[PDB]
Amino acid sequence: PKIENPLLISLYSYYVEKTLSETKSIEEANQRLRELGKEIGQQVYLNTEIVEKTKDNVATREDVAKLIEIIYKVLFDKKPNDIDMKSARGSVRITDDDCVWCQEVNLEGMRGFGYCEVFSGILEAVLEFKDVDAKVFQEMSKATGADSCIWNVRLV
Amino acid sequence: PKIENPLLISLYSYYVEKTLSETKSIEEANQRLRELGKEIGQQVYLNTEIVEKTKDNVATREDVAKLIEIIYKVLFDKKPNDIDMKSARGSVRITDDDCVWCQEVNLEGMRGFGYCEVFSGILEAVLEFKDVDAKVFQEMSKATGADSCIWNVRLV
Ligand SMILES: [Zn+2]
Ligand SMILES: [Zn+2]
Repeated sequence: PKIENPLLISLYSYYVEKTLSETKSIEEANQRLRELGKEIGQQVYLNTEIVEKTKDNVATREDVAKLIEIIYKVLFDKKPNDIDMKSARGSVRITDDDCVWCQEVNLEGMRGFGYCEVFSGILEAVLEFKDVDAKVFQEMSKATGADSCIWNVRLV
Repeated sequence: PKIENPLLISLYSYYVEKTLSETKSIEEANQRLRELGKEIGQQVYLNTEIVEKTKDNVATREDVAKLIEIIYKVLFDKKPNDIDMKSARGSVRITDDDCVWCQEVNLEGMRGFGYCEVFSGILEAVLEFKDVDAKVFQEMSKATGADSCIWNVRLV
């Protein structure tokens, strides 16, 4: 049962349980984890190579895709398993088969809960630095029984 | 200024700032960080090699020192810069010149605040799993301008 980055996932699991206990609904929990991601995305953008490797003018869905690839290589030393520009019209969908956030997590009866919504917030924060108004949510999470984690980035 | 594990560092930084805003004294903030550490410590003991690589019967000061070395190897893939059972008789002092928690943090003021007290709690929790009663506190932190981070493990 090998775990990568045990400190990070233990701290995140703590935040997830705290969030679930301090909110009234699954949707409120999703939004609170997104807010957490937006708050830590500020430091993650400025304190890492992301602010140096990304360009100032992010205009198109293809530019957003490139920006996502830069985030992934800087934070996780890999590419996303898929970036899908066509299935959700007006969106960019990102797939990760080995998400760091939910390793070995198994929640039942919580299919509406985006366990890894912190990453939705981190992407919204980075796009906001580029003055790209975006809405990001998690479509699927291995934590709730899916085969991969998938986030949906809508430029809106 | 390159940072190791930027997601962990930023998430922890969020926790510290929220803790400082919610507590009524620096020592209360210190205690909240140690309590977070104890919770993290439970997860890192159950979900890493620490439990499989450490002795079951920890009886001497020398045994506690070797346990600390194993924690450091598993969590950080390094040894502490110093483990001191000399300067503080009855306690064990751990020195880390490149602490993960406070990379690039430079607080102003905050005398008495241990930015990295989360690791005091992790240590206290692991020792507790080994039936070793300890109180752990941070002597100094690079976040408040020291050149090193030092934690003091007091036995009994
Ligand atoms: Zn995930
Ligand atoms: Zn430190």
